[PDB]
Amino acid sequence: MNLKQIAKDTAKTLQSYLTYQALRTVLAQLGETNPPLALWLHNFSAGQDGEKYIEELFLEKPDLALRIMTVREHIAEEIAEFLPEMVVTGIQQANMEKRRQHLERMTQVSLS
Amino acid sequence: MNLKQIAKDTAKTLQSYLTYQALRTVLAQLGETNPPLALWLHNFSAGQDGEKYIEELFLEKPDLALRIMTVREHIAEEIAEFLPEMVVTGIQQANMEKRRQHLERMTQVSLSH
Repeated sequence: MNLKQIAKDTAKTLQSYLTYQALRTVLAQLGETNPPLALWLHNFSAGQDGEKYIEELFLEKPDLALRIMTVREHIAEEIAEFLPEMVVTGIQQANMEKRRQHLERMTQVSLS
Repeated sequence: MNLKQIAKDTAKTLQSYLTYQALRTVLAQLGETNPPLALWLHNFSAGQDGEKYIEELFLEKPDLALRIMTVREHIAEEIAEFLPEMVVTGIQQANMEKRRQHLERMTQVSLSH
């Protein structure tokens, strides 16, 4: 169990997923503002490890890459502080749904 | 935009990823003390929303689902507190290296002769 490699890989996976989220937000925002570019961006994007995506966008439309950069970072800065509790308590509760499900099934059988 | 959904969906993805990562380390803790079980687990596993994965393992080998449950929770406990800084600063750096790459290129072009 390489706890330090797991953390690295998790952080990476999260940066990439938030770039993804930054990508749909701007897609939306550009659906209402400049639908020709919005379609282009829809068109451009399919396939994204978040860093490789942005690097590719930067060559085509720099100002557009900057904007994904701004959003992914504004999103991260807003949600980050909640991640630990959500995930630790989320796993703990979900761990517990399963044991309680198993106990009901067990109790439904034995007591019927 | 919908920050509340984004946080929920991020958490859920994270939670799924850590289950996946829990699987890898038990898969390898057994790789030692039981290759039949290991291969069984390996075979069963290919194809992975982490809660649906565990609910399915629970019907075949409850004790093995419980072990994944325990390892997933342990991993999260250990790494969770670092994640906020790692993501916020990882993005800020990667953002910044992207501006510096662009500057250095501009610099390479305007100044080279």
